[PDB]
Amino acid sequence: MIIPALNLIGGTVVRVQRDYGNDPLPRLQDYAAQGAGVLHLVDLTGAKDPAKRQIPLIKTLVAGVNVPVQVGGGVRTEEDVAALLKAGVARVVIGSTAVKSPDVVKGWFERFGAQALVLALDVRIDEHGTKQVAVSGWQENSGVSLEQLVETYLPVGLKHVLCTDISAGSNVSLYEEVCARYPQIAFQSSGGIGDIDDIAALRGTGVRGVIVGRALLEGKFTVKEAIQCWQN
Ligand SMILES: NC(=O)c1ncn([C@@H]2O[C@H](COP(=O)(O)O)[C@@H](O)[C@H]2O)c1/N=C/N[C@@H]1O[C@H](COP(=O)(O)O)[C@@H](O)[C@H]1O
Repeated sequence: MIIPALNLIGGTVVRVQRDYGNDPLPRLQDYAAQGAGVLHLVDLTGAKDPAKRQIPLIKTLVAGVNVPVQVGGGVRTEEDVAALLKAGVARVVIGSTAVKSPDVVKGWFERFGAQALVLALDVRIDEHGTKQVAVSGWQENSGVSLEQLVETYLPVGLKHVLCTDISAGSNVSLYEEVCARYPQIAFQSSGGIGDIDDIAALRGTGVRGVIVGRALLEGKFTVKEAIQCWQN
């Protein structure tokens, strides 16, 4: 599936910065109108300040579409997850916290269920060829590999994993490897999509979701054409 994405800062759509206007709902509705089944939102305001979590806006955007929306952005506490889900969010995307407190997040899986949580992994292939997990782009590796963290959450029923290469299209070999090793996990690719050929390159990798952000905002292609290429 194609997963259109938007980055939000105080109700503003931004390139990750560059402004794209403060009217995200018509964009999302048109995305869904072209056949999109899932949408993706990153709350950068809430990621910076937890008390600034754009819950009312998210609640409006969710109510404005007919498709499940997965939302992430500095999700730190069990209360953050509950608040987002209560706002109508389908799945909560968790990156940093899932790396720093695995035992706590594993408790979240037990309470909320694996259908409501998405494990986001920022991955850098280091000097040794290890798929290192990082909490952000401006910080060093954490000393934990993708395999270690994935197999840590498998006992609590891990299903959805968002994998971003932060070390030009998407890293095809990367996704081919991880999707084959963990066939019981629906992997989502993220970052790298520059044109329509980048989507075609991921068709046989085994990924179940392709997240596209910029390419849509810059008119490289439409969601419709993306889905057409994806379904071949
Ligand atoms: N400062 C940030 O930019 C940031 N901070 C966190 N995230 C993501 O949020 C999620 C949760 O992060 P935490 O706040 O829990 O650590 C993870 O997936 C992170 O990668 C961030 N990523 C934002 N942009 C995303 O990166 C990808 C780029 O795609 P492209 O346009 O097609 O090229 C898309 O998925 C975009 O939505």
